[PDB]
Amino acid sequence: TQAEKTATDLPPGFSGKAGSVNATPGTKGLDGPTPLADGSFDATIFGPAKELKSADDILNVHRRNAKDPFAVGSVDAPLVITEFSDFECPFCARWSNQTEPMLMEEYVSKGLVRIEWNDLPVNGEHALAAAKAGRAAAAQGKFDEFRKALFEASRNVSGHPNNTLKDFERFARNAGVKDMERFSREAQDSTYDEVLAKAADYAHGLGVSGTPAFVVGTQYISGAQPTEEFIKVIESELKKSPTFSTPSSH
Repeated sequence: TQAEKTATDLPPGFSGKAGSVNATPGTKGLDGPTPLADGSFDATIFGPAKELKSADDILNVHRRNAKDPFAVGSVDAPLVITEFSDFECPFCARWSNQTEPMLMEEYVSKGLVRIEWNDLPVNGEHALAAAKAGRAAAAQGKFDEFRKALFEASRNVSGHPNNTLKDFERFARNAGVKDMERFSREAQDSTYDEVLAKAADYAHGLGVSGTPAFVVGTQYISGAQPTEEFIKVIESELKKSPTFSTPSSH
């Protein structure tokens, strides 16, 4: 027949990008995290939106907190990816270097997906120090840039980079962190000790057993799986839940 047909539903295995093409992008929180009173950002943010008591509560892991400097993408994006990660972990590096850029260009920059970082140090003293440096960067609104710079420096490393203070200071400089006195102080002192302990306890309480780990909407993914697998799950979740509406009672 001499017509172009409107797309109709297909089995999910062959649905391609039907999910994202029919989803409604978020329009709020496009200018990054909301600042604190003094202009800096709340780098003590961690944890879920609300306690999880059963599998029914899986969406509670997604904060959708507009003040969150550990998040990228619209606060009302129809899909959130919650990530648990370690800055010394080569699988975390691989996901950051090889999967996340595609997700950023295809989904996050289009308002469809929000990605929220959660600390889960599994690799000991260098991982803890890196997480502290990450929070120091987030306090100055440069977490994503710090994350990207650190992991790019690990793009050819199959083991742990064993980054130390001068490495973190370099990543911070490259990320455009403006107050290096504050960064170097907070990256080393007790400022974030408590929140990092609590963040680890939270992740362990979920039973997250290794890094990276993801909650993609309602779906759990363990490890740096192929990029194509992340895309399939993203599309499936967007097909299922194309829109998000912030509750009026919040």
